[PDB]
Amino acid sequence: IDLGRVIGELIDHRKLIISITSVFTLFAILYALLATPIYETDALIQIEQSAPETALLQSRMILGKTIDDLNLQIQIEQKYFPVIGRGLARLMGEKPGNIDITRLYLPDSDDISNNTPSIILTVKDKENYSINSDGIQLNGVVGTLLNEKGISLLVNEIDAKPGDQFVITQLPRLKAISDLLKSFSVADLGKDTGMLTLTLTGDNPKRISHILDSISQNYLAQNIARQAAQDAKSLEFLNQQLPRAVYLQLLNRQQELNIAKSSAIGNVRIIDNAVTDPNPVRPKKTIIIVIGVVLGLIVSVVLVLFQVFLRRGIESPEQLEEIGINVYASIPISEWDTLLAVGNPADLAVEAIRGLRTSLHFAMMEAKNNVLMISGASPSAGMTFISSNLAATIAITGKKVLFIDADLRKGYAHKMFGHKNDKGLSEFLSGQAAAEMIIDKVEGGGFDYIGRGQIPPNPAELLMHPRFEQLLNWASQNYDLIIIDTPPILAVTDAAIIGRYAGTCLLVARFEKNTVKEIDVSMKRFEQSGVVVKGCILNGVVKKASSYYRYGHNHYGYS
Amino acid sequence: IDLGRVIGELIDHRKLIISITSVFTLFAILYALLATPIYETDALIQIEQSAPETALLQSRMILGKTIDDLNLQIQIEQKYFPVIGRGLARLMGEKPGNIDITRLYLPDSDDISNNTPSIILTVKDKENYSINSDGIQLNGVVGTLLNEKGISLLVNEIDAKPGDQFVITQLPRLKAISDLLKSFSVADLGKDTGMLTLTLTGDNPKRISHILDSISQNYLAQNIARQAAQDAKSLEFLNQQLPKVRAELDSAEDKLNAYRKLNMEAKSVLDQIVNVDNQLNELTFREAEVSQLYTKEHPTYKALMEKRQTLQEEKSKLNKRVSSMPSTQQEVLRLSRDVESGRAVYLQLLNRQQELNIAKSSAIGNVRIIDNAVTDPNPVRPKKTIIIVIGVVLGLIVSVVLVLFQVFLRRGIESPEQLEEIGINVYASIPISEWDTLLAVGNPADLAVEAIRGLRTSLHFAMMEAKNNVLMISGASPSAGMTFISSNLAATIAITGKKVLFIDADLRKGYAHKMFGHKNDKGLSEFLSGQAAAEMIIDKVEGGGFDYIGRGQIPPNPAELLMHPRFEQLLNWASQNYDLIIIDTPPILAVTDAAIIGRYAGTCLLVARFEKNTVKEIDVSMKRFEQSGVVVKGCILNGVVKKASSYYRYGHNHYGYS
Ligand SMILES: Nc1ncnc2c1ncn2[C@@H]1O[C@H](COP(=O)(O)OP(=O)(O)O)[C@@H](O)[C@H]1O
Ligand SMILES: Nc1ncnc2c1ncn2[C@@H]1O[C@H](COP(=O)(O)OP(=O)(O)O)[C@@H](O)[C@H]1O
Ligand SMILES: [Mg+2]
Ligand SMILES: [Mg+2]
Repeated sequence: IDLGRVIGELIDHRKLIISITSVFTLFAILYALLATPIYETDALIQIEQSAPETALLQSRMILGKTIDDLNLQIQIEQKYFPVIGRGLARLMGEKPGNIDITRLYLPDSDDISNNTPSIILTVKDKENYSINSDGIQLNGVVGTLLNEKGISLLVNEIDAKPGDQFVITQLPRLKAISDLLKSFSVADLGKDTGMLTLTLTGDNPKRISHILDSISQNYLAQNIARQAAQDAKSLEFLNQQLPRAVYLQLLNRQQELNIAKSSAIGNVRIIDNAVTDPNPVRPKKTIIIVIGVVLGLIVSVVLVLFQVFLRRGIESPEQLEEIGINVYASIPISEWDTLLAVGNPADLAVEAIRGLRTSLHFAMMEAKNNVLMISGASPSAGMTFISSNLAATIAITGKKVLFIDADLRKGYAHKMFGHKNDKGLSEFLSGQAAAEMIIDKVEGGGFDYIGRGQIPPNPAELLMHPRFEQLLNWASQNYDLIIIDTPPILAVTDAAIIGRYAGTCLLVARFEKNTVKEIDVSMKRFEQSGVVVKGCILNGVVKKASSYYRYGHNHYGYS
Repeated sequence: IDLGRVIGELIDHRKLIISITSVFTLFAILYALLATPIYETDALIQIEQSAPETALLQSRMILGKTIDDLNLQIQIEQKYFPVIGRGLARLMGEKPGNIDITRLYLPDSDDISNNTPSIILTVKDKENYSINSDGIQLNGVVGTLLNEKGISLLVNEIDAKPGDQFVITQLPRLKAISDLLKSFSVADLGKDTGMLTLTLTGDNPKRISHILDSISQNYLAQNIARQAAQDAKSLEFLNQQLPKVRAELDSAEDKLNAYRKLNMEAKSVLDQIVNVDNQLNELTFREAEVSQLYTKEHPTYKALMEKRQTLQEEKSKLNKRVSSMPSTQQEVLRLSRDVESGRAVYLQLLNRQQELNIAKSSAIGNVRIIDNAVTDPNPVRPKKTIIIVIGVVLGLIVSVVLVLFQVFLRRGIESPEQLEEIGINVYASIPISEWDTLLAVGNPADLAVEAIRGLRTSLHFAMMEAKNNVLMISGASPSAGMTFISSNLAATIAITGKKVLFIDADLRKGYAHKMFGHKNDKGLSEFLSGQAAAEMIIDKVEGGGFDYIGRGQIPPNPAELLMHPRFEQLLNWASQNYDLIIIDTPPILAVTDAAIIGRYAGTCLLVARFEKNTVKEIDVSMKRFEQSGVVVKGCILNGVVKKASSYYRYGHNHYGYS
């Protein structure tokens, strides 16, 4: 392998690479435009340590106080049925509706798994709404409280368009604490300084800043409470100790303790209250799209290498000529039940077949007779295509040509020539016909033909009859060329039975399907049975860039 | 080897790989969905160090206090008879029942091995239940205690459906402490700070949180009792009664020694009373501590009074049992009661003194519980996804190593190229025919019969310029295909209008007459042994078109018969009346009949099985033939199957065309 080979393989497989890469980048683009944006807010706290403060911020005490204060155990999600409804709704420019709830109490089913009771609220207008838990429909109004069916509910300031639905859950307090704690982080930023960077990420730009403000204020109040606890305890002790100079001294001490208790500035300071960065931190569109593109490229490349390394078929006549097999032609694909050599005589395939005719006219001299047998290794290789078209192109040069279809199993020559299906080759071989009633005329051809007739039950045993050699000996005296079409040789043995009476034999090898070892096996099986193969004919050739950077063009158009 | 070879081997062995991987992933999935989930709970404590506190929390002192407090030495396990009953019971949605026990005293068998006595409790209803220890059935009621056969038991609040069974064990105190300590861990989380992170894992989400709460509150109560005990008279109290209790213990020991210088019920009631007295003493200490540090209406204090009443009732029943026994028994029982009570109280006072003394040296201020224990509802074990991934990967690697072992241990023939390297002309390759009848007659359009027609065409060219018209088909190993090929080839040569004779010269295990329809009388043997004529041995195949000669009766000297000149006379006579004679023979590596016959055969062909025979085996067979004067013309591969590795090595080499 070298640069030319790999560039050729990439050029040939360009459709696969483009399709796969386009699919992966389309998926990446859809994900990057439908993922819910996640905003981030941060605050700065000053400590006058910072190792225990980090663990005291993230404790259930402070976070639980925040949860209780802000009613964060009532979870409201606007209802979009699919996994992409929310993303497209955001893309279409619709602002997301929201409602405010201050009291919720569900009947607390608390079954084995569903520990979070949930309801669905449908908005009818700016004031009224409907509620359904499990099909139980109720009606409610903003303002007036609801206590029905073991459900207590209060909704205020419904801000949405009618028809919207909201899933409302009262997730348990510990679940709310864990949810908040997962999205809340603290950093030290100096490894020694009293500076703490508080961070909170969430999908609502205002609510996350409110939550972080509440957390910071709760922490500050708690810290000043601990700082003033000692002075408050001392003041309480003095109050319990008060029963004249000692009395005035105790009064002064009590006043000083009052001052210290009230001031109580702790060793904690809020430098920056939380504000939300307006640019979402996730999803990161550029890195997502780059990952998609690169993943598509590497997947396409590995798939191309697998296909290249698993390819076994023939690529050029050089492979066959290495083994010692003379390739007499290379017939390309004709992209145009009719003979090609009559419908479109100016086709490229018919030009290649004319080249084959010219090669044969020199290869078939010094042959024991004028019989040519075209066989092959595998079915659907092009044996009948080549035989019929070659007979057509040899017939127009003013020579008499006979085309015998000795494929007594799946032959369709009579269909492709226009037929009188009676009295084919079989009826002659089995004795129920004469040599003169089997020969017919091609309409747009100029050569005779003998069809297969009716499919016999013993094809290979019929061709062993001496009637076949009698027919060939009679026809060799009335015609200039006889072309016998045969079944494959790796499938049945009819070809090697017929090849005893054929002066010249040629195999047809399909371009990508057959293999060099397969053709070698076919020629060895012919030569083992007493039939000497003159050569091969590659078929179904297509132009490929890798063949250019390895072999060359080997074909042109000239019109 | 290359990519084509390995891909072919993987495609050929795909059934094995898929089956093994499926078994491994099924086992992994069953384990991951049947394993008992393990939850984790944690607590946060503030300490005004923390290196000695970590070690003091995990000491048998604190943990033993918790074990005695929560009665963790009573182990209750619901009974699912198989090792997978629990998992499927949980999956089917059955809530696992539980029972509450506050008093359990088994007779303490205390044998060599079973140091943990156990009983089985079967629930009858919400109120009644049944107990069996060793087949002895008893009936008990929630509420009232049971004191029978030296067994004390108290169950409250049976929450299960009738028919359930529970194994109840009183495992020893050190075993309970070790079990709790194994799953309980303490960390500092800062390596310097005053925060302690307490962690406890277990399979019951509520019980582990309760246990961790008890541990944290016991630590906090220890330190606050320490700070209170500076002016408390308890230290001097114990310092005063300790010599007094020691003197009373010495007096009791001396009295026991003087009286000394074994009834089963006697010692049973004795140790039961000893345990009751220990429980009353430790309960008095616990009541004093709780009343000092808690309120009367607190549920713990009420539970303490309830346990006190229960234990006093048990003691009264024990005294009633004592009063009914002979005086000589109860005298020694009282002696042992005094001695054991004195010893146990002495040890308890030493433990109390040590607890106070260790407390007073504590240098930590007031402890501040920040986070009480809560249980994480998501189990921390088992980790399902990693288990399933490990199962998949293990299955894949096991399948791959078995595939390489099978590939590397393969020695049979793979393609006619292996035979043709050595110089052995392979004349055919007959595939497996998946369809006692001739194949060439029942199913003439079969693939194998097409291959045999190819072989017939090859032979028609190889058998010219042969000294006569006799063909002998032999082989290297038995059950390779000598008779299959010989009989079918005779069938396919007979239909071309030629006269064929088929002689079954396998006088040992031949079955040609069976497969053709037979007149078993007058086979080849009876001709050779002189008791038959050449015309009475020849038969007709029904659906064939050729004659045959069967083996006849099995002779005891087959190899010596074929040397008699009658055989050559028969062949010479038959060669003038027939167009082809096909002789079937036994293998050559097994017997020597083939090489005796092969002298009169113009052409000889070996049959080589596809995967079974080996190239060395066929080489040895041809050399053993040529050593005896028989020139083997060639070989015939048989039983060929299509494999991907052959394609990515050689190619297809066979097709269907119909
Ligand atoms: N170079 C070719 N260009 C276009 N069609 C071809 C070419 N070669 C073969 N074919 C077509 O593909 C089919 C298979 O070829 P055919 O010769 O008829 O089968 P077989 O070789 O088994 O007898 C036919 O329909 C044929 O027309
Ligand atoms: N290509 C084949 N396809 C299916 N069955 C076969 C094939 N070759 C042999 N057999 C069957 O396997 C068995 C062994 O073959 P056989 O010729 O009877 O053994 P031997 O060569 O030792 O006399 C027989 O039952 C035969 O029918
Ligand atoms: Mg054809
Ligand atoms: Mg046999």
